[PDB]
Amino acid sequence: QISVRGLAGVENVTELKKNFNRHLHFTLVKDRNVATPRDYYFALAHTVRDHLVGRWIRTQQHYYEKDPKRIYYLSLEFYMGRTLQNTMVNLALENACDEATYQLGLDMEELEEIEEDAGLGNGGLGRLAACFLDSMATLGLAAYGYGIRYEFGIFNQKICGGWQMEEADDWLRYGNPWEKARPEFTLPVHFYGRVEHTSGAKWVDTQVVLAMPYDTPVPGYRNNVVNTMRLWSAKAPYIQAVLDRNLAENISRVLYPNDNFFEGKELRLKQEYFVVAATLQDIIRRFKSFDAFPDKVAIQLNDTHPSLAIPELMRVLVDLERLDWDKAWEVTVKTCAYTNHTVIPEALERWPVHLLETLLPRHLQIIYEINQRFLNRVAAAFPGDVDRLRRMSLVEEGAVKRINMAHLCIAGSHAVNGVARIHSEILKKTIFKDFYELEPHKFQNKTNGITPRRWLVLCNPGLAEIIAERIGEEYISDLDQLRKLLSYVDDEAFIRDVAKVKQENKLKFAAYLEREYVHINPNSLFDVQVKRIHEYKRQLLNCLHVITLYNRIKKEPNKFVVPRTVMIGGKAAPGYHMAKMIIKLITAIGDVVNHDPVVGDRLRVIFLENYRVSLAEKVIPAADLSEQISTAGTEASGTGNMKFMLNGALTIGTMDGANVEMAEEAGEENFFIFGMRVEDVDRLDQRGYNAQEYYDRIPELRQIIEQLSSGFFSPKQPDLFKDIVNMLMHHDRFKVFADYEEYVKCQERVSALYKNPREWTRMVIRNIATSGKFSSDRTIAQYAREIWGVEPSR
Amino acid sequence: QISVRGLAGVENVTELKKNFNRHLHFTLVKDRNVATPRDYYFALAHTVRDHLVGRWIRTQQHYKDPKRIYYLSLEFYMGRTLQNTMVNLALENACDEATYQLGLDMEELEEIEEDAGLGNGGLGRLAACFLDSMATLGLAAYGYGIRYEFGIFNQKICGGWQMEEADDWLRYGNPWEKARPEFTLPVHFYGRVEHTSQGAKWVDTQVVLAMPYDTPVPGYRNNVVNTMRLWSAKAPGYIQAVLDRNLAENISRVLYPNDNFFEGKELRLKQEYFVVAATLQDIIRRFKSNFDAFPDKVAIQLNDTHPSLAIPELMRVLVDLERLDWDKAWEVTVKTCAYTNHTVIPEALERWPVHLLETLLPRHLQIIYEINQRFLNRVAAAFPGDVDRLRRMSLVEEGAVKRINMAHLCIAGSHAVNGVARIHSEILKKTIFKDFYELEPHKFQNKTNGITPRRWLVLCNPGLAEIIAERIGEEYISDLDQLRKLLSYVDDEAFIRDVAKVKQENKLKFAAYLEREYKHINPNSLFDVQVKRIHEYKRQLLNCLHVITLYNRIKKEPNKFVVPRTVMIGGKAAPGYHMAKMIIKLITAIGDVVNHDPVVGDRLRVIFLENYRVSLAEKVIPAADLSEQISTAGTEASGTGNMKFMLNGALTIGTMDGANVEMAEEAGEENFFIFGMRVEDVDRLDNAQEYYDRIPELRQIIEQLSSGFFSPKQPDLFKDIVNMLMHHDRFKVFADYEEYVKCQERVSALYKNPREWTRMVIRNIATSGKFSSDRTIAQYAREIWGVEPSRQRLPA
Ligand SMILES: O=C(CN1C(=O)[C@@H](NC(=O)c2cc3cc(Cl)sc3[nH]2)Cc2ccccc21)NCCO
Ligand SMILES: O=C(CN1C(=O)[C@@H](NC(=O)c2cc3cc(Cl)sc3[nH]2)Cc2ccccc21)NCCO
Ligand SMILES: *Cc1c(COP(=O)(O)O)cnc(C)c1O
Ligand SMILES: *Cc1c(COP(=O)(O)O)cnc(C)c1O
Repeated sequence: QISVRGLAGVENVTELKKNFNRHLHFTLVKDRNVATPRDYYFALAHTVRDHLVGRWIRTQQHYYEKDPKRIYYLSLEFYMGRTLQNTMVNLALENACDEATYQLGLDMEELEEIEEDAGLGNGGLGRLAACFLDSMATLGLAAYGYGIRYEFGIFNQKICGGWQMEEADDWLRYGNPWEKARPEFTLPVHFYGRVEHTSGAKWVDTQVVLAMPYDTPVPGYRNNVVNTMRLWSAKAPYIQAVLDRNLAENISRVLYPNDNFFEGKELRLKQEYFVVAATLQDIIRRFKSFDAFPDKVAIQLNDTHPSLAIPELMRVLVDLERLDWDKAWEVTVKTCAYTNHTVIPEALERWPVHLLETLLPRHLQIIYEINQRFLNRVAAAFPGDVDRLRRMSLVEEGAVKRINMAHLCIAGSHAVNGVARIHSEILKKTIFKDFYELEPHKFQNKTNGITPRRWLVLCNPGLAEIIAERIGEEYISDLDQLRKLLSYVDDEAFIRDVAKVKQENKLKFAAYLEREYVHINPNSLFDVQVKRIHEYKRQLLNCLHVITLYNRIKKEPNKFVVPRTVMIGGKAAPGYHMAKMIIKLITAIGDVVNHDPVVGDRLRVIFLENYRVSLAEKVIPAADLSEQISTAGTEASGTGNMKFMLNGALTIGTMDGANVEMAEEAGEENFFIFGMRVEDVDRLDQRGYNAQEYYDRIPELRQIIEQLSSGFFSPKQPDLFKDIVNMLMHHDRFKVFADYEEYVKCQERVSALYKNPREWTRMVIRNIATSGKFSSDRTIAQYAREIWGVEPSR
Repeated sequence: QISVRGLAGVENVTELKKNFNRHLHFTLVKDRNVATPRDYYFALAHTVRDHLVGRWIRTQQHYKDPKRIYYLSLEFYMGRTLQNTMVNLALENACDEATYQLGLDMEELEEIEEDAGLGNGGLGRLAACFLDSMATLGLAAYGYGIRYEFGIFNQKICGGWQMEEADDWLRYGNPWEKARPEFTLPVHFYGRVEHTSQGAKWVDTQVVLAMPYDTPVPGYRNNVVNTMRLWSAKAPGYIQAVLDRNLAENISRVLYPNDNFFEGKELRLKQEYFVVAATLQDIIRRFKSNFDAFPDKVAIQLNDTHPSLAIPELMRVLVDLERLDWDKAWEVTVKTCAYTNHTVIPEALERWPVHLLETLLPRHLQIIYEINQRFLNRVAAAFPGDVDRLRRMSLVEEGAVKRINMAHLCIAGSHAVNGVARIHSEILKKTIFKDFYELEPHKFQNKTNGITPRRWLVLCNPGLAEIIAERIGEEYISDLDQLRKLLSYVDDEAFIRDVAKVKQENKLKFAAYLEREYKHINPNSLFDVQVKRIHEYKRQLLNCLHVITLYNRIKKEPNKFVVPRTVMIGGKAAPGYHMAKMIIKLITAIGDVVNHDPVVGDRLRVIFLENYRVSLAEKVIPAADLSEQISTAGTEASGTGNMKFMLNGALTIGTMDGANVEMAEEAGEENFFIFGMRVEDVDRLDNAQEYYDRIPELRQIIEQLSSGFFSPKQPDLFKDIVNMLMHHDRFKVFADYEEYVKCQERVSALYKNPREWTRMVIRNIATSGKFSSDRTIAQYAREIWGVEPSRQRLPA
């Protein structure tokens, strides 16, 4: 039907159909009168994966021959989501498969709903790695993503009685047709033991866990390129001994549900080394099949989680390859680069020295050696600056001596980058200021991006098409060509069509909620905040605005208000008490608002259950207003924001992370910017933040806190939200009250624009047209030329 | 090359090569450039697997609405699946040609496949032969069991000692299983019994999911493909909660390596209820797709007492869930269930402590006591005033620990009870189940064990199969009684030559196997083979006494000629069993002296065959000259290894125990090396000292064992063997020693007469027909299940 999804030729369609029935017969062992809806998905899944094989083999054989420099994106997280539709898109098979399945009497989009999400990530950091994998393939880069095959991904969230309930994400339950086990490359990973020193060093008496690789294809956009994601699963090398094999194998069991937080879990450390040791061993093998090592190898560290790659490569070159220290260290630093994702201090990985001593004795030794030579450098550039040394040291002082993994990374990386312009500048000026003064050349910016395949062509084919009608399809892998749409801001047809595709998407998401769960008003402003639940994200600020909306209606029931459906989605860390309370608050607001006869259709507040990649694909194309309301200086970049912008939502936001650059690309008159700037946060910090001042001064704010505290939103348990109130009044690091007045005033302005369909749509066009910079193709190109030292090719 | 393996039709060969390359490419993602032998096995496995699916779908659709037979077993000792599949679909020759043209040795590919070693020994191997026979006899038969992640331990010999390694048989994936997610079921554990307005309900339980995997069971050239359904366990701070999922999933992780023993392990009971609860749920769903007709549509065969919980579980579903009255439900249950016993050894009997059942299965314990009361009321009615009889028949045993006897349970709830060999089925009626036979004589039957002539002849001994078919055709494969036509060829010069030719060929193949995988044996020696699980009752120790006697006799008379022997002993010991582990090390310790004495050289060799399993049996058994089957009379219920040796052309030295009796009967006692005490004779003792003093040769050997002749660095190592043989031998080894050695002299005397050795072998092979599992299954079908076997073909 839709030209962007390619051709459905007669002979090509008949092939798909024969191979569909073939797979149902031989692969799934079924007839047409016994086959389950899952069986049909799998037959199509296999039908599509057959088309990947040839190119995959050829792609990797092409790299062997050209022998380009190899990019290894090292990450504990790959938030991949579904694979079927994405594969069909990248290979231009979508229409021909849709027709094939229709002819056979099946709804392909219903079949697509059976695939489990590869939810191997927590949030932004993890989905960035997934977007990167897409872009690196589309740009022809010799790139491999290296990670862990968690048996269980991010927990599946159930909302029970208004509360978050965690259940296991058993994604591999029915099989993974999109992975290929490669047991020929099973490798030993070592733990514990001790270190002998001889006339070199020798790591002896270790416990072994095998690492078994599973390869998953990464198709580039219509370029016949198929790269690889390699994920390692833990494998053990009378009766109790056999069951005790579980302990070693628990290393790859489950993804740690920690978004932006650190705890020194020993199992976490084992995971990070597991991935590091196996990957690096695999990298060296491929290299041999070391002066030229950094000419042929780039290792990108996605946060400090794989920071162990620094001493581990030092361990291999020195202890096993018998290289001199200084030479191994030149090679190591030229190889590794580090991407920082957050300035929040509780997220910073600082491992107890004791824990590293027992588990990785040799690595501890090397860390201490790296630290001495590095501080000898700091002492030489800044002689007598004693306090600089203790600040820049990898070893932290205390009743628990710790290793600062970030400091390890900066010392062992030739490139250190932030994720948005403002965040990268924050690193030079504050958190890494000492490091910036020592080696300013190391410090870069690489503003995040999102893939316009999954986040436009895949999730919003209707928008992709109306754009295609005007400028062709070249934009899909050259997103800057969206600026051509500026010439259409006064086009009556395009204005009609943009509005039309939005309503259509809003209708589809409304059907999804009805079918799977709730009735939402299709004729209301879709107000959406989806992301992880954190204080810094300030879902709680959204909450105060929603209650403001509610109280304003109660104060003047007859007064028209632009009807809104307020949607908030996101998972809370299972151990995050405040985040769990925040989810409970949102549902409890909904309990009162959604049932008050006076309100009715004017205001609905719903918590979107189990926010994940496949849900993002559904809800973001249906959003009108994108909530991006972090307190300035807290959100390093954001990527959810870029998705909303590309899918036709207007943004209400602070001047934080990539919101700054989004406002710059679209012009600040097409953006609903509000609140404190970073400077204003410092002004409050230096003077001391008193939220009681705001309380005593703002009557509407006063009303809500008394509602919260007295029990208006928890009648059966009036005590319920006391921790939220006490925090907001006396321990708010995130100054929710300081931005309340500007937020509510700025939301009034949003409602004013919505009352005017035409000027809402024209502002929408101005956003879509200038989202081009926020393609991950742009991001990867900068990484490649500025850090990796390779040239992309489409 | 050979006729018995079918046609290598040019068109099949072309399509076989095409699908091989296709699978290598699409399924395996490989080129001939980076493909290993393992890739090549899997490419073939998939190619052959494809030929099963059409038949498999059409078979299960065909199931006419016949009565369905459900063989329930904790063990299915299947072995490998590639060759067996090709034989039954008549594709062996076509695939040998296909891989040849592709530059590959098909037999080298077959060696990659791991055994499905989901069994300990005979019991589990029996289930496997039974599935094959039931498919070949066209019965709507399902095998139900557990998918152990780790089968029977892989055995390595280190320092002459048994090492145990985990049988990670699933490591590279199993092409021969098909997961069936739509049929995942909840199995419940622990919880409590509460009482509602309408009956009892089992609530507040812990749930473990049961995930079914189906394996195709092809019939020999009849287009029938049945199913073995094997259940895998699946779970329904946060991190620890996810990790703790391992606990439920541990239920299906490992096969208990107990063979002749009962361990009251709680994890074992969980395994038993796991398979039973899921199976019965499955059975009832297919029945629904009135319970008076349940027995005419369902037969549940209980392989030993391991699945005995099926009795209270069927009662539970019928009463608590389906709401039938107790009496009617009980009628359905007894008419549906039948019990097979496999041993009389007291330590093997399952006797679960009442305390354990109460906690894990509180509702089943209630139902057990209710069954017991109604059963004992019955006993009291038939034999009024026999109080002792009541305590002896009760499902509940008194003592410091109250226990439920599962065998008493099975008989009470079964309409048929059978032993596995004529002699054993009789001793059941006369001793261990004497009282139950007196109450219900109609229930007690015999079903002599069998082995499949496909796997145990056409597959493992194709050369033998071929020379046989050259005389009588291929009809014998699924009609083994036709082997009696070979009796006519007993004076035939060509057949005598051919039988000898194929045996020497098999001996050369095994001698190459040993040199390749583990290195030397002399191919021109008598192959004296004892392979089976290691245990006192089996008497590997009697073999050791003969071996040492043979060694001492050559050292006393060095110039005297002796018929050269290669004595091979193979088998696994139970990892707890200290005495069985000592036996294995004693066998290697002997070997260590005898194999390095320059005066002996190639004249006598003693070797321990490492890692005996189904795939190894298929190698050594075709090569054996002498089958050792030397169990103390009364202890081996039937045996099955004995039958394999007979069909493959080995002579048998054995006691009149188990199926040895019927083997000798079929062939004629002239054609068998019978020795030692019969059952009657054993019942006249249970003093080994009497033998030691009267027999000077026996004396010398026991002086060598204790004084440290076979263990120099460890002088007292075998003190426990000496002490047990002298004082605590339950299996009177010393009592049969004398007859054993003399009978072994008559083995050697015949061997030095090659024509007469071979003629007797002919008489053995030709009368092995009865010991086909097709004969066993026909009987089960007719005499227990009430179904008619058919060798009728299905279309296409
Ligand atoms: O080497 C194998 C052989 N093998 C496959 O490669 C396996 N193939 C794939 O999983 C696979 C194939 C393709 C093509 C892709 Cl494109 S992604 C992908 N994955 C099929 C299979 C089935 C049963 C047993 C083994 C296999 N397996 C190791 C598994 O632990
Ligand atoms: O390559 C595959 C394809 N595959 C099957 O083999 C496929 N079917 C079988 O395992 C299978 C097929 C047949 C035919 C038989 Cl006859 S026995 C048997 N088993 C089911 C499946 C489901 C989900 C993902 C992949 C598969 N799997 C390797 C495991 O990742
Ligand atoms: C993009 C994405 C995130 C990150 O969104 P932010 O608003 O930038 O925090 C988190 N979760 C999912 C499922 C995503 O797709
Ligand atoms: C048949 C067989 C057995 C049973 O042999 P017996 O001598 O009757 O105990 C045990 N293990 C394997 C592998 C077999 O094939």
